[PDB]
Amino acid sequence: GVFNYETETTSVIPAARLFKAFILDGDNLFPKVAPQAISSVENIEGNGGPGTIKKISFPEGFPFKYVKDRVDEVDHTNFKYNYSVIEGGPIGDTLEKISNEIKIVATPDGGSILKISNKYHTKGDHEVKAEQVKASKEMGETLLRAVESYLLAHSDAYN
Ligand SMILES: C[C@H]1CS[C@H]2C(=O)c3cnccc3C(=O)[C@H]2C[C@H]1C(=O)O
Repeated sequence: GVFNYETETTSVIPAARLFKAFILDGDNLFPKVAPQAISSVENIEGNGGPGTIKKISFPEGFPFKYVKDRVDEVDHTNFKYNYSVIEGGPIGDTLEKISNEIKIVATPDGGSILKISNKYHTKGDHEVKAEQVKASKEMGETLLRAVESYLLAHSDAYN
């Protein structure tokens, strides 16, 4: 099956700045600002364009050791990022991949919202494991909030 889980996260950070930092520079920021969520991010192949593979490692204790993610598309002006989880972590058993689409939109007050869709490709009619759905929500919050906090503490970053 293909099962879609969506999130709408409100952020006080303006959209262009948040896209530049959180989406396009998380390989740097995530291990820096959220080491208790992500221990390292390593480029595996590619230069950041479509088809680029990276390895995200998690600190010891988490159920998973790593995932490999693939960049699908980046739309720099519309603040849209498409990427897939293709190996490691939850990939195995009845789950083949997670296809993700993130879009950051400005809000009237000058902040932003992140529209997040995670589409899980599972075997047949097998559902996504509830623990995965939960862990994904937790990770997204930890990472976004940590980058937000960094941006608010460092006004000269990503202007
Ligand atoms: C670097 C790796 C980190 S995990 C993940 C993540 O949890 C997340 C959650 N909510 C919105 C956006 C995102 C992410 O941009 C991605 C980034 C992901 C990747 O680019 O391959």
